[PDB]
Amino acid sequence: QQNFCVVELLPSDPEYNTVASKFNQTCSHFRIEKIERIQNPDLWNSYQAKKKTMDAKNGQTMNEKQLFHGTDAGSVPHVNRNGFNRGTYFAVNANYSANDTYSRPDANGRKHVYYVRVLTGIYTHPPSKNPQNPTDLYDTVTDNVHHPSLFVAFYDYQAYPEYLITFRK
Ligand SMILES: CN1CCC(CNc2nc3sc4c(c3c(=O)[nH]2)CCCC4)CC1
Repeated sequence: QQNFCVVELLPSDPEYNTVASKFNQTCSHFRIEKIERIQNPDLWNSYQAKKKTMDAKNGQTMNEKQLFHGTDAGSVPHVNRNGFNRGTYFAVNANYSANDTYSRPDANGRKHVYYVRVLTGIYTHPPSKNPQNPTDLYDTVTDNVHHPSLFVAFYDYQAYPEYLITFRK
């Protein structure tokens, strides 16, 4: 259970182009080896379930964002099956996740950054909305509320690792 499939995208595919564009906004100086869509039905269903309840709760809020997460090659099979379970940091701009401390170059100089659907929801600088009602907390935290560059999720199934980007210098 929570099994997955890994589908490589053709650079001639609109879906590859979409992911690449966003990546190249801050990382056009890197070369992309490949992009793969991670298909994990049970992780996706858990994520959508949490999104349904979140959309019913946060009103006019656009709860979802697409953010980056750099990681070592060793971590790929874990993320693919488990998502980002047991907080976890995500970047607005790809170049931040492209730092060698997050996405280490493997033996061949290859670097790995996920492009993640994250349920950011309502967020602040896992704290509570009202200290009088400490059961209803904030969805994520960020570094800056008006000009965010990073978000941190805590609860499971709050982030779906849709695409994997393999690239090099
Ligand atoms: C063995 N480990 C290798 C490292 C990996 C860390 N993953 C990761 N951490 C961070 S902290 C941070 C960002 C970020 C990220 O993208 N990935 C981006 C925005 C700025 C702040 C965990 C497993």
